[PDB]
Amino acid sequence: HHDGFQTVKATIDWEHPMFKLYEKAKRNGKWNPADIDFSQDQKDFASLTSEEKISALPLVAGFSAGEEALTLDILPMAHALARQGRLEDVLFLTTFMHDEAKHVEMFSRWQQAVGIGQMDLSVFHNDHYKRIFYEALPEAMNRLYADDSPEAVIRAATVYNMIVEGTLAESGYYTFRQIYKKAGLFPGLLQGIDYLNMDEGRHIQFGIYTIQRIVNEDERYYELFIRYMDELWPHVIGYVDYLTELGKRIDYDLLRHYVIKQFNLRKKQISRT
Amino acid sequence: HHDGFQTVKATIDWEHPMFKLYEKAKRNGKWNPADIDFSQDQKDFASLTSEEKISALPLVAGFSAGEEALTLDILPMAHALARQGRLEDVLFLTTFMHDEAKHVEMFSRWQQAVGIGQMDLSVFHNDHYKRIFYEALPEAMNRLYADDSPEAVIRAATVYNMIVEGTLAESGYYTFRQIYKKAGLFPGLLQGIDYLNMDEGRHIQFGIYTIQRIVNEDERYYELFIRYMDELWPHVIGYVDYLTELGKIDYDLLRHYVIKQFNLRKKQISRT
Ligand SMILES: CCCCCCCCCCCC(=O)O
Ligand SMILES: CCCCCCCCCCCC(=O)O
Ligand SMILES: [Fe+2]
Ligand SMILES: [Fe+2]
Ligand SMILES: [Fe+2]
Ligand SMILES: [Fe+2]
Ligand SMILES: [Mn+2]
Ligand SMILES: [Mn+2]
Repeated sequence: HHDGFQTVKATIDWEHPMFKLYEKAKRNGKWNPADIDFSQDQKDFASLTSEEKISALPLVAGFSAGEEALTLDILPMAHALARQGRLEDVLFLTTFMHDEAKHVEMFSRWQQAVGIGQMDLSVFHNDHYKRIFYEALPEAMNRLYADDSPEAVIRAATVYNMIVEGTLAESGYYTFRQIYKKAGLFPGLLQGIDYLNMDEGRHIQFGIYTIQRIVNEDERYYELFIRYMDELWPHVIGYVDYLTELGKRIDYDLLRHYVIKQFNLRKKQISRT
Repeated sequence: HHDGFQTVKATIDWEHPMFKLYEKAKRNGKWNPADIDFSQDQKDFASLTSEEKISALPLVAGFSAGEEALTLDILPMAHALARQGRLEDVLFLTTFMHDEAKHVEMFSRWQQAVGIGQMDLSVFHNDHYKRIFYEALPEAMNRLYADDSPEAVIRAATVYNMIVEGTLAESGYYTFRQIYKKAGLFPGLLQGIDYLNMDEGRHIQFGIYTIQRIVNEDERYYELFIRYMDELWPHVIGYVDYLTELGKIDYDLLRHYVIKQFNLRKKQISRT
């Protein structure tokens, strides 16, 4: 039941940082996956040999499931914040959810255009990927439906925004650029990564804001954050190591360093105070 | 746990009705309430006498809370359809939810701009309004977290889309355009309501699709639908009586429009 409603008793808190992020989202989130021209990606992918074709599919496999997972699995967080009456957070999170929807859309349109929609790409999800995306992500998020304690929220934001988005996805978009922008391939996909990467800059700020406002209330949660971050690293690097051993069948060692740098960069964006 | 992912094993169902609605929402849902100029609404409202001022507030009280409730209360529908694997529905529902947020945002900006933001407008929610918006809507939606049965999804769509949106809000925005476009008042608010009314045309199609695809399985659900509508009617009309009495403009035109809207919704679902 609703006790009452903030916009009948008062107003939106116009100064709230998440309301300010919501405003920037509507401003900067107008791109439409449907408007991306994929006709050259179609040609590029066709003129690839069968061996140069496989090279692209693992990254794509991780993005398409990842974004679909991201779209489904933000709903518990939106629910938990709404129940706590953090209305500006909810407003913003509508833009987050609809961004992820566009992310899933873009990757699927790409698959359709280049002619692999009928192909099952689950075979490039190794155990470590499954542990993050099939299991640890929805488990941490669905927890919020019955346990919205600071500890559960910090863990949801850590898995979702700091590890999946902030470490894995940031690194894979960097990687996709590294490899394909230089080879001059898949411009429609690269336009779409570009849009996606701008969206995700907002998503991470919500994750930082959420972890930090929980840390601010009790510095003991800073150690929970660092700990959960470290608990997921083995699967982060286990997914990375698997992708490397596939591509090795392109400086993998400067991609591996970027994943590590991203991981440590996220850590340093939360302070104990 | 995720069993797998549709866009790794296959693709989006590009021909699904809710994906087509999703595609349309993106095309047609670009408005930003931050861009509406409310400077004249401020002046108009200040030009009103104290008695004229309070004549506007109950309808605004109904709208602001209603859009707030609607933003919060679609989330369980998103979850339950997501849990059933209806990805294209979920994609659409992201545009539905972001629309409602813009709707709440608009009315709050209007209250801020005309200088009534500090004023608690709950006083204009009577017992019938509270029955619907504080209680029945959130009960119906939250049910879906533990009971996604046909009966539960029908009852959620019936209350959310068919009564709240399709009967009460449709009639309210009709009511407001009629009174204030004729008075030449609140041009920024009226512009936001035009935008809102376009959004909401997509929303009602999702609710029609949802209720009819379930009814299509079993015509026992058509009778469930009709009953859930009639169950809510005494509160719809009780709130309409409350506002008309407050006001006391052709009140009987407006009141008959609500009944029209309610019958209209009934007739958008067919037994087969
Ligand atoms: C050695 C490869 C380095 C790149 C690692 C990033 C892999 C992550 C793929 C994207 C997963 C996702 O967020 O959807
Ligand atoms: C004077 C006749 C009243 C017409 C119905 C007005 C109902 C207004 C409340 C709408 C709230 C909402 O569903 O967002
Ligand atoms: Fe994201
Ligand atoms: Fe391993
Ligand atoms: Fe709506
Ligand atoms: Fe009554
Ligand atoms: Mn994304
Ligand atoms: Mn609305």
